[PDB]
Amino acid sequence: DEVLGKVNGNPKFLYAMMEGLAEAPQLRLVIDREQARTLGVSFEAISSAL
Amino acid sequence: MPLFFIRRPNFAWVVALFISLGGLLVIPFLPVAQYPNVAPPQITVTATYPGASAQVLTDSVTSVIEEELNGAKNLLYFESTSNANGIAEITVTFQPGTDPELAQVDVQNRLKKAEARMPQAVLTLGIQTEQATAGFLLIYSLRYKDGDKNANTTALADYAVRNVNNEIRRLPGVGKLQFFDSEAAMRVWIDPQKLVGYGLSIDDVNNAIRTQNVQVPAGAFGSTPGSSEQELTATLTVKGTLDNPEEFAAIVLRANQDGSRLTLGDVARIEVGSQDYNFGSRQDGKPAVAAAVQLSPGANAIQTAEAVKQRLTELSANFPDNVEFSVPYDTSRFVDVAIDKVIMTLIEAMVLVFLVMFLFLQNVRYTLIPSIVVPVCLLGTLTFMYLLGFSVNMMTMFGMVLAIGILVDDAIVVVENVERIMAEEGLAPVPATIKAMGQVSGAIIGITLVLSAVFLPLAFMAGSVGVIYQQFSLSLAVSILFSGFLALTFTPALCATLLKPIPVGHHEKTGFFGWFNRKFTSLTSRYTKLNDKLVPRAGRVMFIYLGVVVLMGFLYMRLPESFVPVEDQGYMIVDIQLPPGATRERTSAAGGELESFLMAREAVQTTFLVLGFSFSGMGENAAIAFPLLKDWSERDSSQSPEAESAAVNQHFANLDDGAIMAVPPPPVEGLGNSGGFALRLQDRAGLGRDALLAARDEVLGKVNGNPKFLYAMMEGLAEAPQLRLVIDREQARTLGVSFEAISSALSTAFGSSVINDFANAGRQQRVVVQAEQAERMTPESVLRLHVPNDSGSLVPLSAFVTTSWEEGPVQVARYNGYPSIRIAGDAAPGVSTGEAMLELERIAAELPEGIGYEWTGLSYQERVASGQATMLFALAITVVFLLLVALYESWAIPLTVMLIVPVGALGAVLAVTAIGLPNDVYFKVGLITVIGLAAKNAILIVEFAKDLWEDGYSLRDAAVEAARLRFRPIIMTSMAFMLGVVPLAIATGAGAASQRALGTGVLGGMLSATMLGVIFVPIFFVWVLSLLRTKP
Amino acid sequence: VVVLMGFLYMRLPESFVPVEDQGYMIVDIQLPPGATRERTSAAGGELESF
Amino acid sequence: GASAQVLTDSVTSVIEEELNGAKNLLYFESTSNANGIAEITVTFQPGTDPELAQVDVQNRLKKAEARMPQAVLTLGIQTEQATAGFLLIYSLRYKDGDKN
Amino acid sequence: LPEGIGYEWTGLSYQERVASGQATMLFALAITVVFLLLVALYESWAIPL
Ligand SMILES: c1ccc2c(CN3CCNCC3)cccc2c1
Repeated sequence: DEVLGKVNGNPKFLYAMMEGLAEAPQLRLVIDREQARTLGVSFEAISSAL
Repeated sequence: MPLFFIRRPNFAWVVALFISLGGLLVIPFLPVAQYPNVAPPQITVTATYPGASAQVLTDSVTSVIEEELNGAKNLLYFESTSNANGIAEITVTFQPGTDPELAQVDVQNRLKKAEARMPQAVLTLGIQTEQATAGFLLIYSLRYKDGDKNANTTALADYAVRNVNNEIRRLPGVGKLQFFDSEAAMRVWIDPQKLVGYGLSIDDVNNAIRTQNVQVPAGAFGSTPGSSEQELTATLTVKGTLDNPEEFAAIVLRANQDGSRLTLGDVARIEVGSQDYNFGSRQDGKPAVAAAVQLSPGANAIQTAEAVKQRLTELSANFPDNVEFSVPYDTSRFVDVAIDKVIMTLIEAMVLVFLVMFLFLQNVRYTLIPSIVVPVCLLGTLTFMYLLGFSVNMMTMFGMVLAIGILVDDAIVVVENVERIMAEEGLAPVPATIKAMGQVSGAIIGITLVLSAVFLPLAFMAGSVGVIYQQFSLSLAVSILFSGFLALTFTPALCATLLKPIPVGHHEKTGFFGWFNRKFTSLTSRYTKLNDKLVPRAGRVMFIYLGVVVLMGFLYMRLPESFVPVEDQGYMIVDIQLPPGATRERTSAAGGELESFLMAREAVQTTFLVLGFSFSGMGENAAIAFPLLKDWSERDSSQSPEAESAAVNQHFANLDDGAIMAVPPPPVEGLGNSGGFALRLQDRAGLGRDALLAARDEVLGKVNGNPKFLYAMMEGLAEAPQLRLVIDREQARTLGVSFEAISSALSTAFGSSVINDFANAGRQQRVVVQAEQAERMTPESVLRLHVPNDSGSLVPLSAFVTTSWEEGPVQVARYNGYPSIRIAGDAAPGVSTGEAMLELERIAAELPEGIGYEWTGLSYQERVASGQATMLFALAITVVFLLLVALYESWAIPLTVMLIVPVGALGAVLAVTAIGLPNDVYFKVGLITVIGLAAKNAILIVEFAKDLWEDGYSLRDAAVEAARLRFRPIIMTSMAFMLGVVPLAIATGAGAASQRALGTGVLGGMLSATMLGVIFVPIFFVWVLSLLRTKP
Repeated sequence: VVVLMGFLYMRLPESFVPVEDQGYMIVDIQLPPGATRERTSAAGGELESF
Repeated sequence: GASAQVLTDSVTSVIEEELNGAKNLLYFESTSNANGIAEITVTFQPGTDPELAQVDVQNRLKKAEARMPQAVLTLGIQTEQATAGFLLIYSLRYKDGDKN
Repeated sequence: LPEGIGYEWTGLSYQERVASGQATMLFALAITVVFLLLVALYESWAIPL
């Protein structure tokens, strides 16, 4: 963003833009490994199922 | 053709300036290196089988790859060695001059064909093929300033891999970075006693690690094919792998419904450490790391070395303050010193030829011409050398320094002949040039062709000698080709242009110059009378000449042969081998004492020590040291590497823990681990390991007792006691114990098992599981291990395994597919290597039938060289004869001139025998260029002799006059070449052995070819034209 | 004349290769982060209609 | 189904790091997308035969193969020539223009 | 930019860089070679100038 602000505000170029995908919201899955294990759930089962 | 240029000087000027401009525009792409790829192209296979014995790895992995790599195009041989550390080494060697890329890809193709058979452990660890020998530019090292012993080399190695190695491998010119150490890895040090307490087996901990430390490709909700309604796809990014030891210690081994859990840390100590602990490196008593940087093909060395050093110093700014970098070894410093000295010799030889040029002609303008025509030839030499893809290495710089002499003669004779005509007839410069060049041009073409074809054959031979002679001879030949072209076209124009008229009759002179003119006139007249005195007695001079050729033969056959003189490379080899079964700590103590003593030696600037590696073989008992010597300028002869090696061997002769041996490095890199002879004792019939070792002691008894050899030792690891585990399979099974459980438990507890991938902040390293240091130090610890039965209890190992000791191979060596012993050594001082090879063949003939013997590397190439030299000489002689009969329109005149070369050979042989140097390659090429000069001399006499004797002069009068008017340039060029190559023979420092072997041989041979040739050649002329009764 | 030549030679903007009319164009369809394929298909539908 | 960062540090990182030092490299670009496709482009100096480039890159992918996940391996890694004299593109489409 | 952030050119920019680098001494070598051929042909220097 530093370089893009310094560039797009500079009239020496038509444009500058990330030829690349912008950051996106993600959904982290907080797996209590201990809780899942105590219920008898292997991490292998969760990983395979997901 | 020269007259064309005499009438049009600008044409010749432009052609010469053209070739010069080409030369100048070709240097910026010059490849430089120590030596060319003289060593054969070697590919080396590295297969890792953690915790597998030498024999297991031998018959499980390396045997299969060896089977697959047979019949590959361009094989020369292949060596394999399987060490107890679990690393297999297979070195496939090809004929020199074969492109290493094609060798590499073919070896990879055959490795793939083999890949289906190696165990899962090797495959998951990966098989690596690379190029063990190449232009390894340098080695750069990192070490701790404080010299703390407790320094964690793994943190240093991780810093080097993350920050340093990538930058250097990114640099231009470097074709491969060889990091010579391990990589970080979460270590899982399990305690089998805790596993016993918790009713857990090692497979349980492995499977917990395997399923709980796995990345999770969860995906993203709202993914294609998506509903026409939903519009918010997003990633699921589950965390699956573990980053730090704390997370790994939280791997749940067994959790109850109540809430109680068993985490990995409760049974194992978790830390980040080396993936592999086979090898350790030390630099000057401090734990250090190092990497081998190798030069890409067809690239400058000095520029690449400077780029690496500048990059590394720039990185040293971001370095941790406790760590410091240094570059102990650099192969570009030798080349920088070499070219800077050779340039100095070139300038100082130009000044010498200028000085004697002006001493003879006593006028600067006459002297100028060669000083301009010579570097033009040198620039053309560079352009053509680059065009064929040769490299600017020491051997081409000797091509330079001993070309300068044979090149300078063209200009010397041309300008000196034009002066002789200018003085004796006094014409204007142009018509005098016409006359002299008309006399000399056919002879000059004969020269150019005959020396072209005298070093053409030296370019035909194969082997490492093949490469040396290739470069050195072809540099010489291109030099003489352009020198002849200039003498035909450009230099005559130079005479027609730059020369100034002299007054008629101005032979009276003021000062010591007039003394010189008078004294040389007296010498020329005296020599004229001398010829007039011997030419009647030609049959009698036959007896002296035959004595000369017989003496040449006598000391030539009395001259010990050699491949290449050993050069002071500034480093030594010291081998650290302890008794069989030695732990790394004993080796570290031995290395500590060795490195301390090397500190006490002032001849050593820095000592680099390797633990676990030695050219004999890799193992815990084995280690190697590479002391670095100070620069030659800061050292004297008393601190030469050989003297320092003797000092160390005498010092550590009474070492109480193992053996320390100091061996000077082999002369040619990549042709072996030490100089001398390399012999593989095969068993072409399968007599068995014990029988092969029996033959080994047989041959070593028969050899070490023979005074023909300095020493001979098994370049390999001695047999070590082994602990065979007698597992009652039936008993273990009845208790409910599967063999799978025992095998898995042993492999994981003692051999360490790589479970899965540790995602260490972007690097995929491998979590390793191994038993605790205290729980695997003794044989009883093997018994204390437990394995699970079918009923869920844990069965101690000692319930069904009894340990019985026996003896086995810690290293197995195979050659061309058969089991072999690698025996190596050096001959006694003052004894030829060929005689030692013959003695070894004789002794090996006494071996029991079925035991084969095979030479390898240096010995094999010495063999092919000695084979090829003879018909090389023969082809050279027959071709020079044929060209001579072509040019001279006769047969008698060709034999007349060919009578000259024994005198040059005699001079070279007597000089080298007086100084005692062997019959190395450098002396051989010095001899051939001396022969070339003598042939040039002989033509320079005899073409004018023939010209006179076709003009009506009497045979004796024609010969004597020809010698009289060719005497001056003869001694002229002789003295120029003298003082041009005198620095070569007196050379000291880097590469000095090669330069001295040149200088002494060339100086002696050319000394005889002048002092004896100038007298004998007219005698030969009159004899041959008399006895054969030749007619004009 | 030679000075004039130099003066507008150094005043001449450099270029690699002039852009040729290749008969095709590039149009990029990038939606906000986390966009399902269906939104992109609707955008492409409107683009292709135009 | 592997995220951008997972594919980044699990597959494309290993191949990327291992292909360094290859003969005639001019640079190499890598991009890892959430779709689960890793994209690595290795560019060589013009005038080098792309047959030798292709074979060397395949030989290096071979050294990399030992580390990729089982999913990628069973699905397979593919190396080709993204830029070449692509003569044309030919297409098949439905006349009726049915969306379904 | 803050120290540690490196910049690099790729593809078209890299080629434009090397082209702009080579143009000058290419022109120079062309001029010197034509001069040399011209002095060869004309048996003079003044005529080549
Ligand atoms: C100092 C340190 C290493 C040196 C090497 C490396 N060696 C080959 C590869 N295996 C390790 C040993 C060769 C030659 C001179 C050296 C000098």
